[PDB]
Amino acid sequence: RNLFDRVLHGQAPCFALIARSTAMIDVFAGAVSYPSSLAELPLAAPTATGADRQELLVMVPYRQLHERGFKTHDDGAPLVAITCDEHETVSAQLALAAIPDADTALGERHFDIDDEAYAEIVERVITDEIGTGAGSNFVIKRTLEGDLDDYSPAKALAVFKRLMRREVGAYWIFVIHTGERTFVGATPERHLTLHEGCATMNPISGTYRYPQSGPTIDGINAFLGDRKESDELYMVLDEELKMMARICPAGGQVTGPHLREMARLAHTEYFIVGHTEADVRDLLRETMFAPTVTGSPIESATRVIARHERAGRGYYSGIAALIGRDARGGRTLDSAILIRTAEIDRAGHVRIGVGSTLVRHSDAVSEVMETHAKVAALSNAFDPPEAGPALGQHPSVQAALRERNEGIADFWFRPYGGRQAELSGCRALIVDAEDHFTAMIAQQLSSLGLATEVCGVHDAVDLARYDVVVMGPGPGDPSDAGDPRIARLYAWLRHLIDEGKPFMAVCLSHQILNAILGIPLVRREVPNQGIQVEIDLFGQRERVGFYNTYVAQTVRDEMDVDGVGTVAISRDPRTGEVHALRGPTFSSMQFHAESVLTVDGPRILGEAITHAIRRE
Amino acid sequence: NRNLFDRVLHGQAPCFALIARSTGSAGERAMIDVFAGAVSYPSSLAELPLAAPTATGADRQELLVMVPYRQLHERGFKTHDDGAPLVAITCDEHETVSAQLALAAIPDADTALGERHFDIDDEAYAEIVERVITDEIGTGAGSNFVIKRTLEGDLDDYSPAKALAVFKRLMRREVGAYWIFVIHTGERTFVGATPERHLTLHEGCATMNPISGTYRYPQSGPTIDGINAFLGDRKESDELYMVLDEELKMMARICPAGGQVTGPHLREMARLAHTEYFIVGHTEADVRDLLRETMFAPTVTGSPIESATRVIARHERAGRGYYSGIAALIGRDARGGRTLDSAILIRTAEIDRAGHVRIGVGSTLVRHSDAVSEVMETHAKVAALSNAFDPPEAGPALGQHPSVQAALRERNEGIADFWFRPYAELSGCRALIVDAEDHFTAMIAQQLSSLGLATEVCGVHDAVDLARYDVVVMGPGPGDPSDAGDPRIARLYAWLRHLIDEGKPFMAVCLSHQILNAILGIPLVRREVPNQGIQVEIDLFGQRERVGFYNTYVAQTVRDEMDVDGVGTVAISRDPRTGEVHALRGPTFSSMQFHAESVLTVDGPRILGEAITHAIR
Repeated sequence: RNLFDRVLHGQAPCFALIARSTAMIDVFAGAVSYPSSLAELPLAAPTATGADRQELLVMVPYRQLHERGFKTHDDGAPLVAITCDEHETVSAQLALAAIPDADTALGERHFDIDDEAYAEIVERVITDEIGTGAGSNFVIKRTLEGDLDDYSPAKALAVFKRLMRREVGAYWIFVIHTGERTFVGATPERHLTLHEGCATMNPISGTYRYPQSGPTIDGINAFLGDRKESDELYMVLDEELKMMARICPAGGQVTGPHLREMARLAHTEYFIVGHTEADVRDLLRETMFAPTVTGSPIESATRVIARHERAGRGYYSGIAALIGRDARGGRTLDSAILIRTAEIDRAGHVRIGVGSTLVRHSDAVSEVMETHAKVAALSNAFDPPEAGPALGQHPSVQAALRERNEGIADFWFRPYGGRQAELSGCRALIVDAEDHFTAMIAQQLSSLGLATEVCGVHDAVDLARYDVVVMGPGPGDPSDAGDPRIARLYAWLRHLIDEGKPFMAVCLSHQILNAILGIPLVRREVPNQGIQVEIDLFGQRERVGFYNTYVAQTVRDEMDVDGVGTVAISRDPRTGEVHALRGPTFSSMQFHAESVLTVDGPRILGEAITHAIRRE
Repeated sequence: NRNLFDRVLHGQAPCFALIARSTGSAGERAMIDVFAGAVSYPSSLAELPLAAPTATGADRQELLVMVPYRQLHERGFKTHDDGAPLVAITCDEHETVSAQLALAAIPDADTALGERHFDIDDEAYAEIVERVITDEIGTGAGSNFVIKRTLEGDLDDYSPAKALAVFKRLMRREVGAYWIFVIHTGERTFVGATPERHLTLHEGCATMNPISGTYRYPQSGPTIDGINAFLGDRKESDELYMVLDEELKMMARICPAGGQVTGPHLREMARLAHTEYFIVGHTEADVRDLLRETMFAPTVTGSPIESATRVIARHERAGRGYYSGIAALIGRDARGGRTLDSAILIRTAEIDRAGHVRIGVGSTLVRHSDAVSEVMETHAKVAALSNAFDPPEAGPALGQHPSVQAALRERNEGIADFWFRPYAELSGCRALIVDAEDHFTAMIAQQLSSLGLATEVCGVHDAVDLARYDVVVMGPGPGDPSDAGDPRIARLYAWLRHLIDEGKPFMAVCLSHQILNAILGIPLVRREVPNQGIQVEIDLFGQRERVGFYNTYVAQTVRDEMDVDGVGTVAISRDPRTGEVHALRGPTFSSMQFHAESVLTVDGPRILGEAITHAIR
């Protein structure tokens, strides 16, 4: 209404939209005010209007710690109060509906620290401080920076709209505009909460990113089983209880692991609750800065943050605080930790603090790879995540994919137009023993320049037409004369030996050749089922694909055969398994030269044919 | 207009399909194809109702066809024949809506899946799988094989409204799939998000597209290094290459000059990635012959294809219906050339008129496969659809499930109970705490107070009348206990010397306990590794206790006991391995290196109770 639509139209000089899970969103406007200290936050005398109401919104910078005597850096960053003169409530459905979208890009998006220098400072802290007894865990930050096109609050609004749609689950999602600065974020964590004397801190313990299909009751339980990461958790709770004990004299009470569910990720949470009577101003001052964004112990964390960060923190790890009164006049506080948040200028310069929480068991690269990762929430709001090539197109991913093709055949990756010896012009018969690999052998013999016809085992052919015959692969046991297909292969092979026709036999056919020449066939203890093996093929090492269940087996590297003559045997000498024969008019192979698993198959077939055909 | 989609949305299309296809060109506005026409059941692939070829000048779609697994008789291969028919839906109407607008418009529906179970259970399936791995693969029958079981369930008051609802959820969750669809016939509805295409044909050019591997992104995120590690892994080139070889075989029979492989390429999803290869070649065959001769990708049958079919018939007890079959979109380009886009029917529900759901899941088996691993994997595979029927955000809950409540409540088992709780000689009795500047003191105080002690706190350098108190507690604080140079530490020495000299009962803790050690002459050292909030089980004077340590320094001694001038026999509790001292017990006093108060200590209040009690004598 008049506030929201005067906010959006630009006639509100100073404002905030804050959206909370208590679905409505809160809109505020008033005087921007820069108090001298927390003591001087502009708070009226307590009164009861009869309605709940908000008195001011406050941004507490990390500097403010001087108030407690703790060492800091001066960012020039002041204490900021926005009186809530006006406060209206929207419905998020219609509010999102209005959106003045703009080029919400970010020029020169670079880090303060950068991965080489940041890893050094982090290492120094893990080894010189944590490892030295300075403290149990610590939060160390760098700033990502970038420059905004055209600029103005109209841009902060757009980023707020996108944050509202996707990061559904954060504690506060907001845009806050002073005159001299803007803030946009979606913070997951509350700082402190005060309702009728009762104070609440609320640290987040863990995060369960749901897998591809959906969040199961078993995936969540698996995640919750694994209790092998009890580290920071308990130092943080102790440190939180310490903080509560200074604020609530009677103590704190933890209520623990509660599950916080969101569209994509589930958090684990603890609440810590206690009774206090202290002024809000004292509550903030003494509660300056949740252990989860500083360290434990707090003072020492402060000391190490000062003795290892080159910069100030501006408002990173600080507090956005909504101070008010219930309808009965009792004091109220709702407050959120300022992380996952951009601080912007009129000048147009955006800064986002990102921290890493360091324990002794944490190593620097692993967490630096979380510097960019945790930044995904905001990063996907200065230029959304789908406009740009997928990670499948990063040159490294491309390289790794390509490396996969290194061991294997390169013929099949080549386009037709991967054609090119004395073989060019010659003609070959392939006798098909009923294996679909034959078309593949044929395509390869073709590429060497052979015109390559295929018949079946029972066909009548004129051998005189062909320069070579190839006896092919097929199913079955080569010792099984009972199968007429196998019997006919014996006949073929006896004939080709008799006539001295050059030939090449392969898998089954090669086994049958062995049996004919009198080398025994056996069956492997374990069948080969598409393995590449490096073998010694007659003096040259070759990597070839095996699919055989059966194999010829001999102790002999060579033999004279009665009718035939001298046959060279290539075999694994450890097992006697025969890989290839070379005879006077022929050559043979147990392996599939044509498999995707073979290297230089076309050449292997080439060499075999060439040898079979040499005898002229 | 959207006339058709509106018709679908309001229950006014007796036969329709929505199919959301990858094949558009990554344009930056995903489109859903919507179809309506006559359903017919041709008696064979030959007899699919296809016009004589013509060119209308626009690309155009003619038939949508569902080929059941049974259809393998057409190639002479054995199947369990359940008689699922061949379904042809003429594409009389074909419009195109935007997925963004489409999804907004589909209403949600309660699509709970009742009496949900696997037709063959986990124990029976593990047997079948073992038999296949051992008797078939191990024996030479073939390199890999796909064996299937079926998830079954019931939808109350079924109608297309519900299928649309499941389709919508699937569109939200499963972007990356090759086809996401709902196909509705009067007699059956199909809903799925299949990852794999079967075959496509564009200008004479045939493509198959097997998926090789899967990379589940680890919580939290996917990285250029995790992906590259996974790609580098290659420690099981198993079915990958048998599958390619088999795919090249298949292509050779329809593309006479052979296929060419391209890839692998990365196929990305919201939380997972697949590796995929393309295989392409030129064909001239009729689409009817292309389907018949490409009946059933190796990736859902096995290799070699025909023995896979034989093995499947042997070991699956039933038919497959449409599981591992093909949904085919047959059409013509603008010039009249033939077109085919088609998807393998896995990850898909077949719903009947009465609302009975069936979902086939397979396991790919190689020689090194493990039956049990693969049974459990089938539960994983079906989660996508299972959740598209029964979302977690729907079922009021997601963590209020008593199993989740239990696992949450397990975490608090090891740790302190006092701090999770709201607000005896030791009874009424009075204690001073000297605060060495540690925020733990408020906590120690709250614990002493709960034992009934009225507990005042002063600082070092304050002046006090000891007579007012029953015990003095010398508290924790920062610093090196060997460092006299710090005035705070010096004053703690003076306190402790005084309390020993006067014999005032006292209890010293962390820093103060270290200073007590130094006074009594036991040496202090600095640990090789500082304790930084660890719970340790120690032997505290005969009783085992679990306590929280935060110390950087520690006393260390080989002695279990010692006599000292000022007061007599001090008992030392220490780790008998290392000599690190945990506690002292003297005549006038007691002390502890650990934080009885920490959230990391088990029965803290009792432990300090026992210490105070002992100090007083």
